[PDB]
Amino acid sequence: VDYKTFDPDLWAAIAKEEERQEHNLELIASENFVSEAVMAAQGSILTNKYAEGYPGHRYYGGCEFVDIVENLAIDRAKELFGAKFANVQPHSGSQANTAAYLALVEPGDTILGMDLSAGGHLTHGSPVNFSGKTYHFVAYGVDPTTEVIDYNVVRILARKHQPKLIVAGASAYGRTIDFAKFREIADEVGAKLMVDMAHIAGLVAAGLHPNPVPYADITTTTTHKTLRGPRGGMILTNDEALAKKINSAVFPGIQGGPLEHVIAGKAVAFKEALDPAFKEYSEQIIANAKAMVKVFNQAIGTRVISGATDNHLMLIDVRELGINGKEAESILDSVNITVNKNSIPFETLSPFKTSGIRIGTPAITTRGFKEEDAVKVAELVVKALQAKDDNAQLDEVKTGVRELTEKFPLH
Amino acid sequence: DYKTFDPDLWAAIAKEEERQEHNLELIASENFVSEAVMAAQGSILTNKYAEGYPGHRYYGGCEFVDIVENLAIDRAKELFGAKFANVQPHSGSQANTAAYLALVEPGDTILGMDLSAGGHLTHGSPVNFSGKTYHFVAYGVDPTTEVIDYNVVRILARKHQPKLIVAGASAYGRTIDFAKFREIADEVGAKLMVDMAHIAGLVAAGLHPNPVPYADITTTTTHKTLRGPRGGMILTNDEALAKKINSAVFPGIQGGPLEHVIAGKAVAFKEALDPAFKEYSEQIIANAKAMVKVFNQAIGTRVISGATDNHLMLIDVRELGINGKEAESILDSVNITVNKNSIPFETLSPFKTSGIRIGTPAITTRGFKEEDAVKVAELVVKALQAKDDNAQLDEVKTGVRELTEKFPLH
Repeated sequence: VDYKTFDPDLWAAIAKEEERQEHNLELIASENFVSEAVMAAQGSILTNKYAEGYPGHRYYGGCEFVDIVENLAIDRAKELFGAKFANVQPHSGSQANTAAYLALVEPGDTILGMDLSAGGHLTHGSPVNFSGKTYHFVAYGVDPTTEVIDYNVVRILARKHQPKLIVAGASAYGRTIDFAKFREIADEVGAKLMVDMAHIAGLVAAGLHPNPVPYADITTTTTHKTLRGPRGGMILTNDEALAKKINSAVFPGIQGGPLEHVIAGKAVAFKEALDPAFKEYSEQIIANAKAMVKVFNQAIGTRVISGATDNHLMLIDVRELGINGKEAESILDSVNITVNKNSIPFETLSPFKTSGIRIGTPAITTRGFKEEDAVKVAELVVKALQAKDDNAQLDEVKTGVRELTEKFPLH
Repeated sequence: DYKTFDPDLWAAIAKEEERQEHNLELIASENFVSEAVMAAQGSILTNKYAEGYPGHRYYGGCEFVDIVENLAIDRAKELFGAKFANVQPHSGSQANTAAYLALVEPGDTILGMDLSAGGHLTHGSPVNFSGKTYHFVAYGVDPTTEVIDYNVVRILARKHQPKLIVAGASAYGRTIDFAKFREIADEVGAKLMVDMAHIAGLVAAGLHPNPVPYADITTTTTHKTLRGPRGGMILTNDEALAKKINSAVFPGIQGGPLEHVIAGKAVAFKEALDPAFKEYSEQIIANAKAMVKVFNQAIGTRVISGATDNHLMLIDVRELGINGKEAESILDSVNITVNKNSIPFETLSPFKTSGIRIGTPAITTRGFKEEDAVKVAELVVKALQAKDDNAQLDEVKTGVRELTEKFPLH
């Protein structure tokens, strides 16, 4: 705080955000709370070192010890996911995907990925994103009745459109993905396979989701979200030739100097995920999400997309309640519950008129929530959303949220 | 306490802190950030997803993240006099990537500084996204004075008719006149983009011409002479370009920003708005000029262009019978860190080059003054003149311990 008196405005804001995180029920599926060690690594003196290149092949001298750190992150990532090669330098998931495309396809090549309304990410073909501006994207959706992936539809589109690359992985799909089936379809049309496991990387590490590493030519991921690491990206592969193309695509391809203090935080998070406690944490993530799905299925006005969850998240249609995703998002904020609106299958992508919201449990699971507490959260969401013009009932939800946050403190 | 779980990681960081303590860091792109900057990067702000921009976020719960990001934006605008700022780029590379997207189309012709005479990798390297996506032509420095000839820039601009002209360098020790680049850009109908990453700290202190009133878009890193955390930033006075810049960063090429790093940016900008930072930046240039004087008068060292106006210098070492790579190895063995660097009109390959690059921002942050910066230059010459004579190299290794022990860092 000696260094904080110089800048009262900044640290007052950080102090208020810390209190906000304490009194808020975080339900955004991509959020989490990292350990003291992860934060301490990001605030280390490693931010002072320029380390362009790769361990043992740096352009600058004096990298003997940052090489140890980056190699710790690389080797722990290989142990975590069973990969033969790893690149821990991407600044984010978006940069990891950017370099992965460069190692696999050419500009204008055809790529078959998941439809953006059905679960795909903006980096999987959006025209306001680099991906949709650089490559020719075709999309597979989900079944109209069950709202799960139809792998025969994937095979049909792959044959008809002859993609050079098939992308699997999603940011808003709460069901199991059969990566081995994607590898079979790619082998048939002679395509490559890339998997973006950013949202489910923690569940993959705990063995609770099929592992894409043995099937994908290249696997990309974030280090945050379910992995509970610092904010950043990572690229994995088992192909020695692709590993060099990946290494060259990241630097000098699209980035310059890496963030070694973030990479130290990645190494800390990877060792935490190697501990048996992480499997117990990831199992509680799914158990909490399934309990919330039961409440939303039973409630009047909330429709769970596909009607179930196999992982950490769920999509909810609120059109039956006479509101859209933006209004529901605004309502839950007024009772200290944070979600995000999200497109749902078969909508024509209208990022502000969508009918859906997205909910995930990794954050509250880190705070210590169990199934009965997750049930109470889902019941509080329903109560606020059904509270059509009812300040007295919105206030009761605020009391319930306060009871939960004080029962499970953060720090 | 929390270190007990992972003793191997925290032992490696302790050795790196020890290496930084007893090493003389002369790499021109390095610096040492304050305790407040590191504490901001190590804050709980890493837990918040903040896609979008303040007041227009895609998610809820951003009331105080918007305050933090607006602090960085407003302090950057105050620091540099810009009407618009984007503080989300993860690095200088990403800031440059987004700047090209808001200015030109793939395949367009761009005129920038030659990579052998100062230009950065993101200024047209064929192994980089810049050289791969656009058609880059180069301007260099005069063969006699080894500085930029603005008539030659005018000549090459009329010949190629570029859509964009790039100013700024990574290994150029003289003042860059951004007002002359604007005139040349106006004459051929081209836009102007300035990459001030190496000199942004000197620009902030008012010790180098400010490109913001002249460039269509200004890009920079927040580290190096700015002494901020590792990251990037984009500035402009054009509102229409500011919207294209915002769209190019997100959802253009990035996703969620690093708001804990952005907090460190706001911390570093306030430290730069303090009068102590101007006196710091003045000491940078004074220390650099003192070293150049030692190298000019020494046998075996030739300062490129013969002087410096900023934080760095290039040193030709061929007269010693030495490569840049050879000189880098000699100095590394006595705990002095430089990097080999190509000199204007380089004869050999980048695998060996002909010179070394030296900068003072790091030792200046440790508290070195001119008298100490003269001793480091004397120790460099003595090591490079000692032809594998370990009796001399042991003496300079003793000398660098005197300096690092005299100026403690951590």
